[PDB]
Amino acid sequence: EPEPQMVLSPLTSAAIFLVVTIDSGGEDTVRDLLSDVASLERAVGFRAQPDGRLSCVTGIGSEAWDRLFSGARPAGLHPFRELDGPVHRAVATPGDLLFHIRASRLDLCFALATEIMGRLRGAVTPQDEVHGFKYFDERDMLGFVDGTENPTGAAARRAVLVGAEDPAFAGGSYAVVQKYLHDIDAWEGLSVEAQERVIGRRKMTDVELSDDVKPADSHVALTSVTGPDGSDLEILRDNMPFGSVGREEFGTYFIGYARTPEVTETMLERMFLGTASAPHDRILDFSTAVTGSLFFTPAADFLEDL
Amino acid sequence: PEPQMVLSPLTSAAIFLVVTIDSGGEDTVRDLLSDVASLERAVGFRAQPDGRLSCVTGIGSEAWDRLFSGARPAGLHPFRELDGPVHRAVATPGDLLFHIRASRLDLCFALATEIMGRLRGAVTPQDEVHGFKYFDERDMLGFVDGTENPTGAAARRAVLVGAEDPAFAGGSYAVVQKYLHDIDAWEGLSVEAQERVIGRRKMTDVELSDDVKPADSHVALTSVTGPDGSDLEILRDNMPFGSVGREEFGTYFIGYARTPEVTETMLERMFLGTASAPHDRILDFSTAVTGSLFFTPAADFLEDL
Amino acid sequence: EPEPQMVLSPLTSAAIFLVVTIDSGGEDTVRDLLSDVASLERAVGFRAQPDGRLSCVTGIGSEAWDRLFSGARPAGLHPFRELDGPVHRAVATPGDLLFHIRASRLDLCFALATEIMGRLRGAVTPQDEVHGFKYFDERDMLGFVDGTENPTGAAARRAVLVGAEDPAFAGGSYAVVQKYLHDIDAWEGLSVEAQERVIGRRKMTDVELSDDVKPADSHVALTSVTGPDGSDLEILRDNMPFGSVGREEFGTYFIGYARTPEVTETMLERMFLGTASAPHDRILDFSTAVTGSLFFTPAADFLEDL
Amino acid sequence: EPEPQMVLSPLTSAAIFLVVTIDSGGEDTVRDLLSDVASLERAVGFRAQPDGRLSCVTGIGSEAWDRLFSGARPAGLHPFRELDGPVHRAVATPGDLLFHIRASRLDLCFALATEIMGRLRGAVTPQDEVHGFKYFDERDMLGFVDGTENPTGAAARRAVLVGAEDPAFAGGSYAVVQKYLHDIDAWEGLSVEAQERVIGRRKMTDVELSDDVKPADSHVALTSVTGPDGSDLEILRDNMPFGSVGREEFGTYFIGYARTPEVTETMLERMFLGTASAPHDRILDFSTAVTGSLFFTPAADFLEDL
Amino acid sequence: EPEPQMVLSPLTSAAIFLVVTIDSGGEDTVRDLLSDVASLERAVGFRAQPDGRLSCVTGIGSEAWDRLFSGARPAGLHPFRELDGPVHRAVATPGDLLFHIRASRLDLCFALATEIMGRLRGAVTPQDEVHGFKYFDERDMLGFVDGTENPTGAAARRAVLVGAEDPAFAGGSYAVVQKYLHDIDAWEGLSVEAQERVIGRRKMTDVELSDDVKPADSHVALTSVTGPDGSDLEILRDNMPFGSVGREEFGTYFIGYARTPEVTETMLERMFLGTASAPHDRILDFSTAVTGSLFFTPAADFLED
Amino acid sequence: EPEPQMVLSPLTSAAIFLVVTIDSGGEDTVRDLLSDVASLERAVGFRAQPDGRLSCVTGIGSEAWDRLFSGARPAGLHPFRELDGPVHRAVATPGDLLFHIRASRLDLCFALATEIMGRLRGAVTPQDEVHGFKYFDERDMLGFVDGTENPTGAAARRAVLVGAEDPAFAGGSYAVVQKYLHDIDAWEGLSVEAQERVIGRRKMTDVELSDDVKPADSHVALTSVTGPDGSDLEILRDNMPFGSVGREEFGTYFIGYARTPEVTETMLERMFLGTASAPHDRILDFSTAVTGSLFFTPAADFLEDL
Ligand code: HEM
Ligand code: HEM
Ligand code: HEM
Ligand code: HEM
Repeated sequence: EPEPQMVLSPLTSAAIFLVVTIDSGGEDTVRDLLSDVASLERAVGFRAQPDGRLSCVTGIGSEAWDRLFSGARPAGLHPFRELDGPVHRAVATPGDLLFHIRASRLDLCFALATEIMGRLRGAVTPQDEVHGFKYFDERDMLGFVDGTENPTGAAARRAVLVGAEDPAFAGGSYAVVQKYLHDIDAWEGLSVEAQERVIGRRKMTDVELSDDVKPADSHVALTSVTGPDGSDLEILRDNMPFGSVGREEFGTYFIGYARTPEVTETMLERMFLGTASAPHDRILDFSTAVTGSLFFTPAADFLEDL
Repeated sequence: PEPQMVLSPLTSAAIFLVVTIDSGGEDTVRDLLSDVASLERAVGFRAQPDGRLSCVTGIGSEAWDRLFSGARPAGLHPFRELDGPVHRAVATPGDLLFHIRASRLDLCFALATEIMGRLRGAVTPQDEVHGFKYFDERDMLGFVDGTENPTGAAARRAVLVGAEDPAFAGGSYAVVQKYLHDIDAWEGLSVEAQERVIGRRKMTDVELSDDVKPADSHVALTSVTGPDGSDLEILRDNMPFGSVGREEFGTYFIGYARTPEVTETMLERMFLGTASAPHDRILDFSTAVTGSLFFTPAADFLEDL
Repeated sequence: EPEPQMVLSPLTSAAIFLVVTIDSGGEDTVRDLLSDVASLERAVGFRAQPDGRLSCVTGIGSEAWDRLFSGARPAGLHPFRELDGPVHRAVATPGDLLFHIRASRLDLCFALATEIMGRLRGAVTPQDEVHGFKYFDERDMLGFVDGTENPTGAAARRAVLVGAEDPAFAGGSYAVVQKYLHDIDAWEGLSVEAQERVIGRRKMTDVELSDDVKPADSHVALTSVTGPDGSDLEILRDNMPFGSVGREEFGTYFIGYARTPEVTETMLERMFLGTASAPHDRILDFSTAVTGSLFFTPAADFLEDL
Repeated sequence: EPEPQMVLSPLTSAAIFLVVTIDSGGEDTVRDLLSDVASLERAVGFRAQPDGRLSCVTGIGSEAWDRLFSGARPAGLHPFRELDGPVHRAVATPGDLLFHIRASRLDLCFALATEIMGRLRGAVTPQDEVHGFKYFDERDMLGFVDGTENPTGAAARRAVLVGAEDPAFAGGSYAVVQKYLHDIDAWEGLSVEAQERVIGRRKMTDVELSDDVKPADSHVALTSVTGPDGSDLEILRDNMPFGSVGREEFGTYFIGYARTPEVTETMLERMFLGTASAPHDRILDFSTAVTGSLFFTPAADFLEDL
Repeated sequence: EPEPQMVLSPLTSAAIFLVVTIDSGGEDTVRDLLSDVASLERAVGFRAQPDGRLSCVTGIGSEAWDRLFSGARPAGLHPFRELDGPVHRAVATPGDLLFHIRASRLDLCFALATEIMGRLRGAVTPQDEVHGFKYFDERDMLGFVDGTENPTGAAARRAVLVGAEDPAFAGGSYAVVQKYLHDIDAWEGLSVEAQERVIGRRKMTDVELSDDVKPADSHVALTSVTGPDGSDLEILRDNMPFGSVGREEFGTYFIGYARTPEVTETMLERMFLGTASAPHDRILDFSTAVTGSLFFTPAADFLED
Repeated sequence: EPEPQMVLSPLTSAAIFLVVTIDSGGEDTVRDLLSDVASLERAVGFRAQPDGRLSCVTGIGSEAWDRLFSGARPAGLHPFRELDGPVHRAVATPGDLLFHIRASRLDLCFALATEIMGRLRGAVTPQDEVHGFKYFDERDMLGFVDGTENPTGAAARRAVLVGAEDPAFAGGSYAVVQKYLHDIDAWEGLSVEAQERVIGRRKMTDVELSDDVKPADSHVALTSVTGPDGSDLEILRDNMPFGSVGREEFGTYFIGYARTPEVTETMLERMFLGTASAPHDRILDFSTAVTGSLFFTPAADFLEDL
């Protein structure tokens, strides 16, 4: 049977990330909205077809889940696990609801955000609002190509969607968000050769540096994990730059979907806390996490039925 | 004598950047103005011909006197505060304006980054607004915005300084105002009422006929005719912006004209009223929180320092 | 599955509706054309790909079915039922074949229509020919967004395609057509608030009116029907405006596909005859039906092989 | 230079030609519409920028000019001159006003036509209404590329716009329209080689046949006219196919702009009456003119001031 | 189980065909490249999305297969069979690897070909390099629409991909290539009506000639085969024109994918050797084959190891 | 004005450069072709509008000019000047005619080249044929953005077109071509910082290096010349990469247009021979010229009239 949310969206060039908390007594207003969210996507999005590609993914946090539903909980659902590393600190910030809104135009995102928060004023409190845009040729603020090794098609369905291991909630996924702020001054002080040492790929051509040469504290080194299974462990990311030139804010908004947060959380450990042969991900010497939240993004039919 | 890209094509994205010049920044600023033309190309060229990146640089009255000596543009002065019976148009600080436009936001942002990069230390940001086209050229009130702007030769004649101030021919006078709307209240009106506020039909964007159109409608108060009986026109490129988190919904107003007298007449009519109208009804749902006037020189004036 | 005809087309912006009757002796010429119709679709369409999105769906009436084939009939196939209501009359007009031709450009529709009518010169008599065009924001002639609540993906497959319940004809569907003409003068006499009360959605933003404000005689009210389960019964529509400014004709050409006509026919009863709560669909006070025909659109396999 | 109407439109893929006559007493209503016509173009067309390319060219006939205006007449303006040839007849049909409406989508045309006829209902009577569409590679109904040898840029400005030779009306132009209906059955009976002989260019590649192979009764031969000047005389054409497959109507709607009708009228004489070396244009053996009108399309400034 | 290579690519307008042989001792350098070829496709292609539509399909010859791997062989894999017909000769030329590289722009093909040949310098020897371009309305060098009756969606999956009949290599396909050169002078000597008799469809409208009037020596006649069960036998083609104006070379590069080569090879026998009804395909009277090679294009997983 | 050839073309992604010499007795066949070349451009190109952007610019060498025409010669027309530098050599190769064919798709270039070489079979001998392609972000074979500082609009008119100084040939221009091959192995051996020192701009962001830090042997340094007039001397370039991976050929085809060749030739002297402060342009340490030819590209009117 079950239809999931538009987690596997195509490439989109605009996004709004909205994270909010439920005030006391808001729970009823929110449950009403969750049943209608699908129909607002269509109201706003239908008229702009087919260029629009407007998609909203709604996610719910661990404490918010217990306030909203009783019954079963998704297996992997918990608050974000703060990581207090030797050097770098992955923080945990409040967040009950996520709207990850994507389209080919910002206005569509904004229109949907308007209608959603319109129904929710009274009942929630905004914690974070980010307007994200694609930079050139799928590049991020650091000037590297961002998204290349994401899984596609069949391999994406397999790495992202809950299946038979938690059959109650098949079609759902686990999203982790974290807002990063970069130290561009520092970063642009590096030679390109040295930047490529940090990331693990070539800047201009976006080719992976060979085993012969790729540092073990490079980002691509530390985020490549193999299972016990011997097969690679993959997640799906849709990192979006944001910023303001006035307030020297240059950002990467990280969002990572996985069929189980164990995967996402492992990559994070390796980045913040280190391996045997690496102190921490070099990327963090130019990037500070200022948020961190985890959510479960149910199947679409789950929300329909409220 | 070639002008700045004041007559840009339709673009879907913009950054408005307004700064003041710190004491001793005058030198760093003069350097940037000479190079601004060439940064436009650097950033923009590789995205052609979709890109449509354009930057227009404008200079305030007080800043002009700090940066150059010699003759001044005839019309250049600080934005005039309007203390109306009900509505007040404020004046906010602003030495430099960058009006950056393109078909993608990232192009605007990359140019804004490179400009503010050369000015970090010399200036202090007063205002930064990221604007976007809503839908089918609608604004935050739901009406089509731009329809009666002049085009081609009529725009050339309405926006560019000519023989009347020959020293500065190719320049223009930009007025900016950030407006915030009380959407709460606006969506409280029927559509028929909203049309009476604006002066056009919402969905079809046809003018209301002169026999039904109120004298306090926005379109009424912003149609001015001269002594010679011909229309007095400006060029606008209003951009919506906002934040749903802080229930901020806005229209960023920018209006270019060959003399500020024109732009300023429309404003007086809006804030202070006519015989037959207390004030523009659009202000009962829109608050001005900025106001600055700039002169946007011919391009050769900037190149040559 | 069997491969079905292109009933699930994307959004296309142009269409030709061609309805014909079969003359005496034309049976043979028609059978030949049905076998080749698939391959004419490709001839005409292939060189314009993928911008083109040319699709033709062919359907066959009740009486024509018996002239053309022997063997089983589709379970639901019958003449359109005239509905003689208190006020409004849904009429039944003759039609043996339907060609529902759709593309992103009118000329492609016209080239294929030319080739089809070219092979049927002698054999048939045209009853109806409409050239339709989508308004630029998916609006119809009344000014409302038209198609918003159509099913997509798996839900559409389930709503429109014959399955196991008549396994002989799996992949087929049941198309109902009606040409409507509108009294625009009257319609533009209403406030927008009133027009929204007729339709049941907001004009500009295309959001459903809330359950507590939506009239029982609104179009959206009378066309939402619930099944045995209490789950919604859906059809797939691709209404197209048409008209002529010279002869003050402004129209909406209605076409609805469903896996069984009982569904489409229920919606019609509710619209024309009324419920306890509602005299008739208020949309009919501004729209007159001047045609009405029912067709079965077979699986594509069924045409290929005879 | 004074501002002209949008005669020099880019390539556009849709059009509506509307021809009407002014009933008596209607002259006031028509003067009103002419002043506002410019601003209706923008009302409808603004919101669709920049894809829209909506443009309306308004033209006025000889008799209607005298009923409508104040003072002096455009030099070249007169009723269309019937041409009673040995074989073929170029007929003259009634027509006081022309709206030549063009865009990249048919709906935009229709919207503007609606708004225009809205202001005129009562005051005029429709004579002819054609909905035209380009084939996908600039082909006409005969299957040949159509538009190739039109002038561009400076050469077009010079060959179309009235200048100092009639300085009251500089910026205007002279349009000739004629609706043609083709005999497709006949035409498709020819070999391609023979079709090429009729037109004077190659069907597939659209290359001009070499000087010693191109018949003198070919269309391209008879419509190439040299001045006293020794230089070529040029017009600007935007021929649009139209038709109905039901009613076996296949058409080409001819519209031709020139700075003086002398040029257009010369091509017509050559076509219908013959030269020294040719009876008549072979294309007319497959094409019947069923209308014919001439109009003057003033400068835009002229219309604004009424 | 398996993800296949991008054999079912969308319509693309540019291609590079690259055919090489493996030098002695190159086996190792080649094996490394095959494991990484997937990830080079993404490197080069990702930043061009979604316009780019860059795809590479890699295939391996019969003799090369035995050099590179031990273990099972694909059931159908063998050297291209020469066909010495009464009149026309289908030749067999050397070729160990195939890269069938496709995109919307030529430069993307070229950047990937650069990266591939970069890792293979020293290990291989180029046999053939062709830069192809589709004409703007899907026509080929003879002026006819080329691709029309290719299978799509599920029917293509069924016609092209190895399934349960050799489950070891499911997801694979069999590619046959032939470079053809045309005698354009001769071809353009025909009336269109005659050309249609060679091909079996209408030139301009691309409609099949009716069964009664279509010659049995037309190209479409000889390449329609039915199986024993009476359902039609299909392949997937992506013919690309190429040439050089300077050296009067005008060509069609033929590539055909099928779930077994028996199918492709049958069509060839009919073309070169004839049926009862037909001496040979008339298209060969204007087209000469100057290459001929057969490859197995494995499932993508098989390369990743 | 007179109309010039399409020297000021928009951005195009594909090109064919064809250079030929005229055989004994070819002069007549060539004169015929030149009169028709404008009209072949339109034949081939018109049906592909507006995406096509097909343009062909035809140029004629010094010795060829005297075979083909008598009467005046263009002031600046002469054989390409060999420059035998201390280190690097700018060579002269033969060329009577140049066809500089540009469009958005290669096939359009090829179709026009085919039609042209078709009419010249027998009469000419090909000296060079190059199929060029722009990389997707306007980069060239060295990885840098190429075209940035080319003049546009009115400043280009002023830099490229012969005017009043040789009024007989106003509308013409002077094209110089050179085929370059690069030693990519060597080039990719540099750090990016070093490559930027060769070119004079930033690789990634395409920003000029500041006057304080830009080497005097950088390419941008040596090719900025100022006139007697005090203002900069500009040319118009449309460099195109080409190559073959089989024969390890990676190339840049150089073409430069100017209103007089003295401008183009000065830049070349500076590149190959050096200044006081520079031995030679560093770009030549990675690029070898293997052709060199100079042509005059006449006004379009000049060709039409033969
Ligand atoms: C500042 C935050 C980040 C930035 C700017 C960033 C940027 C990038 C870049 C440039 C790449 C290389 C291109 C690609 O393969 O997509 C990459 C790869 C990757 N990133 Fe990140 N990243 C960030 C954070 C994260 C985080 C927090 C995670 C995981 C929790 C993550 C997981 C991955 C993975 C798995 C890969 C691919 C591994 C493979 O080569 O097989 N990234 N990221
Ligand atoms: C406060 C937010 C504003 C909004 C949302 C707004 C919106 C609009 C709209 C919808 C129109 C009709 C469509 C069009 O002609 O563009 C319009 C017309 C106009 N507006 Fe505004 N406007 C604003 C502020 C201003 C200001 C401050 C000025 C001048 C100082 C101005 C000057 C004009 C002019 C000159 C016209 C056209 C008059 C004509 O139709 O002949 N607007 N505006
Ligand atoms: C049924 C009506 C017509 C059809 C189907 C038609 C079709 C064509 C075609 C295929 C061409 C060649 C391609 C081109 O240059 O556009 C052409 C050229 C032309 N037609 Fe027509 N045409 C028609 C009527 C007319 C009429 C009524 C006129 C003038 C009164 C006209 C004037 C021309 C001119 C001037 C040319 C090009 C001259 C040159 O090649 O230098 N056509 N027409
Ligand atoms: C050999 C291969 C060549 C390559 C790869 C090449 C590449 C470039 C690049 C990357 C730029 C900087 C961006 C730009 O402004 O376009 C440039 C600028 C330029 N090149 Fe070249 N070029 C080559 C040969 C030549 C030759 C032979 C000439 C002149 C004969 C020339 C004249 C210029 C000029 C005049 C400029 C810009 C001057 C200014 O910045 O004010 N180039 N070229």
